[PDB]
Amino acid sequence: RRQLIRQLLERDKTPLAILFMAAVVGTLVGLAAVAFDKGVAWLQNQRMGALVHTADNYPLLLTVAFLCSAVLAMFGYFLVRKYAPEAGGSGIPEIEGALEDQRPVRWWRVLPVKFFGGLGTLGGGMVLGRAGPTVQIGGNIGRMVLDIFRLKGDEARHTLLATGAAAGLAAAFNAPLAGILFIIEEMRPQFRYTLISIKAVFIGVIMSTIMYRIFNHEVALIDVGKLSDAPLNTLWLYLILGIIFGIFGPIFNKWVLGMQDLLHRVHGGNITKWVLMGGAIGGLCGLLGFVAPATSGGGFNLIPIATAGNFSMGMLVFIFVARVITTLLCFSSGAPGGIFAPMLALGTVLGTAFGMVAVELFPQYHLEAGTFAIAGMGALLAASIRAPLTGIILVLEMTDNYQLILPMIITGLGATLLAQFTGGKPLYSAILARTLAKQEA
Amino acid sequence: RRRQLIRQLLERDKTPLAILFMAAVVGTLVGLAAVAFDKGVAWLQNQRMGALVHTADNYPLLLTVAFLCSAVLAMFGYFLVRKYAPEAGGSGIPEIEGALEDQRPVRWWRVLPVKFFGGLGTLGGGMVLGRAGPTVQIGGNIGRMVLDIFRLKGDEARHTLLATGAAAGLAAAFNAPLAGILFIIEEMRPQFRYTLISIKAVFIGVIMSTIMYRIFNHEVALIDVGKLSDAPLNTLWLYLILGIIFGIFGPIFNKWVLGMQDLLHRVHGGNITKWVLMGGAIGGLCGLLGFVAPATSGGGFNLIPIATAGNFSMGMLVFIFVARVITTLLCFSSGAPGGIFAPMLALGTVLGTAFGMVAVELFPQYHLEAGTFAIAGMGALLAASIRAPLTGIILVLEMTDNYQLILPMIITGLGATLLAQFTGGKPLYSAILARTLAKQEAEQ
Repeated sequence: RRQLIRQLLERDKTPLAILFMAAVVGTLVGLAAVAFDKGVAWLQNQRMGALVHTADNYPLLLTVAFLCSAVLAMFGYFLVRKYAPEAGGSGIPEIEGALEDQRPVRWWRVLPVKFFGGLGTLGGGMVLGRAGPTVQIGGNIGRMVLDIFRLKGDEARHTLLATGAAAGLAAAFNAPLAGILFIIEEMRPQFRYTLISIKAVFIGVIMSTIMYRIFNHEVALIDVGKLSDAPLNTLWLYLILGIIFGIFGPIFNKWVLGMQDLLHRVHGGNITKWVLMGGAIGGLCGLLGFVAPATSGGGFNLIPIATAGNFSMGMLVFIFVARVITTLLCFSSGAPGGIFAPMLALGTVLGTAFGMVAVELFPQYHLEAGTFAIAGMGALLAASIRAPLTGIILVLEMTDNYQLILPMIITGLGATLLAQFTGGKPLYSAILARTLAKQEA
Repeated sequence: RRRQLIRQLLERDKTPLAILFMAAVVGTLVGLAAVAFDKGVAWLQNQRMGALVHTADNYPLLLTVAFLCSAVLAMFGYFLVRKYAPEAGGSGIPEIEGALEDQRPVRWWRVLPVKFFGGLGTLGGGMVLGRAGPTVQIGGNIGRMVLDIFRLKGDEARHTLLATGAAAGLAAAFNAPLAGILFIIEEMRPQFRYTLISIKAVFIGVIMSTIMYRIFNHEVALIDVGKLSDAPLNTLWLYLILGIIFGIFGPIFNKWVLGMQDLLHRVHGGNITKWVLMGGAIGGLCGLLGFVAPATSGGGFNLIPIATAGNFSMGMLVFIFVARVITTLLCFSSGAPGGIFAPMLALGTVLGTAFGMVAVELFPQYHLEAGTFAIAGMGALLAASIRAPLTGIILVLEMTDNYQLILPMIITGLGATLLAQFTGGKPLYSAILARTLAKQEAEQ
């Protein structure tokens, strides 16, 4: 007891050196994030101009569309397989491992690998997000200054590694709160105590977000507008949607896991078969990005369009199925790039679908399908990743429809609850487990 | 420990179904309890206002029933605590924070009626105290109650249901679900070791509690500030400065609330009669001040939209601040059942607006709106004194709904916490639990 009375009076006294270093980590992760974003944009831009250069010969234009992405994909898979294999896929499981001191942070390798590697896969127009990449990059950034300035202690190692990962998500979504929440709900060691200074994570998230604001102000990633409210007697519809995501989550979770295996056979581990396959998948996305751009790319483009209800039911069913396919294909191939953001697009689409059915069945509720999209936007994040609080706060930060907080929380729970009751597991912890097991086998 | 991890990771987030169900029950009860408490405080505040109309001619007689009506209700509040549940005085958050460390008991059979009816007098009498603390402690005891009744066993169920109760309590007191859940994971839970508090279950309780509050209190917001203006990047440095100002004031305010507890303890020495009488004096003063200068008494929620809108003068802002600091310390450091959480929102809003006003005149090139500095500083005392910025920031965001000010709010909040640390300040809630834990061994 007297230990506590001594501990309480000493509470929240983070070492000033940690606080200062947190500020520099966040700043670097910020600029890094901004540069990554501007980079991906530029390559997506040139590819678009290349199709204009040949905007008459359809079979030819269908080729440079394929090749330009196929090449950039290959350059991505290659940079990973050759210099940093831990820089493939998401990057979040790896950093989550780092916090458990069960994986290494080879920043001298992963930073240029993840940055330029993702720069090719993303810039090529594959179904992957900036989320994971920037989170991993940020963690390595944090590890970098730790080494350079030679800060010692478990606290400094865990903290700077955390403020880096947090500041990374924040700069990739312009979502400060969501970044901080990710670390304390998901990223940090889930089964034991740790010395991660929250105050320091904050200092990093600010500076990172600030940097992002210096370069990307005036425009939002997702503008949905201010939608209608949700009557109390309409809330049960949100629980049902949550239950639908709740059973689909685990199923989607097996698919991403299983497809990693099936795609691993195609190359067996060989750097050449793999990279070549990467160009096949990546090249497919560049082609799909011209013949049906809704089935390829980040997916952020069709969120506002879905929410406004500008899609038909068929197009929604199409976009969903098509994106499930191209998401598994891209992420379970080992390419540098996350699944986080493309699940936002997947959730938004499924929600709008549910909302549309809801509108016709209940004209007495005066429904707007867009409200079920916003509820379901972070529902796949809740059912598959199993971090609902972060997903809910994230969507709130991006869509700014706070008057829908109750639907968003209820759908989010109905996902997480049924995800558990159907044997699903946190994807990020299921991957780190898969990786930690192949390590001791 | 690699192999335990692969085992643990695959077993992650599988909260026992019994705990998940009971979380829903706890939340619902905490909701109804909160709603009842709110409706009760309103009714008594209402009757007192009607009594002043009954004698709205004789000012000296008017100034008396204004005193007595609050003095009586205060005494009835101080009395219910001292006689039946001494741990139900003051905030209530330090005590529940103690419960999660298993260092304090949860005597729900006593505190529930004591805190409910006791605070119902102090708040309903119009003292400068909040629903926050009371509902949080009440909620925690509600949680412990169903734990005992249904005889759930295990550290996990104890800590969890005790936590979903405290969370659903803050949520129903502010109509702030996110802020309630965040409070548990940023502040409430044991800060120095591991614990088995299912977040998913805290959520289930927070939902149900907030839903219950929504059944009875829809259509109206506690704080309507409207959609203010945005904040340019070149204006951000002003928010860090405001944060630093709160940063040095927090710890100072922290000493005052602590020290005033001591100074007021001498006036009664521990005696139930001197204390209750002194409670009537303080409580009666608030009922009087509630008629002659209602801005210096009461919960304070009323003058937040007024301050933000810029409808006060700099003099009135200076008056309201000093006066409310005085009546806040007087009410909370007296041991009355009622928190300091909400009155610190009012104090923060006023100080922010004050800063905003000076900021507007000094910089017309920024095209400033003083209300943006109020919203920034609204959860800043919460950040500098309580040292839970993330909760305060999200809380204010939930109440004021001005998300386009998230950066100023975060930055001011940090400057508070950073300078609160660097000036030797301590978390108020932890500094009270320590004072209580120490006295519990001092008399041994």
